[PDB]
Amino acid sequence: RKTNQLQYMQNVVVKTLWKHQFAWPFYQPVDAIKLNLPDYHKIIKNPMDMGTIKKRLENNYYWSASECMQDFNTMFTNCYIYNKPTDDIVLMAQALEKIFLQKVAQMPQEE
Ligand code: NA
Repeated sequence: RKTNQLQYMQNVVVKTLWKHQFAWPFYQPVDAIKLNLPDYHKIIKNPMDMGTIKKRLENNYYWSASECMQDFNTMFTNCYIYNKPTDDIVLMAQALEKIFLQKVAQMPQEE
């Protein structure tokens, strides 16, 4: 069984964010080819997405919740690194990130 905090990341944080109307671009790794970057992987050194995070939770990958939180931070920050302030995807990420912060502020204690 995962830590209680990792269960929270799965059953509250991911579950809530996944259902948000703006979450879908984050469901899978950014495919530079389907969208030839051609430069994406030249700037984005550590790609991350919520599909990967969800799989890691399901597959028991994380040792502690901090690692999962870091993956979310990487996902959001990467979006901002690559995109302009006025881009639709940035507004989408911002909405999701505000929810992420509100939910991780309520993360439970391990007992
Ligand atoms: Na934990």
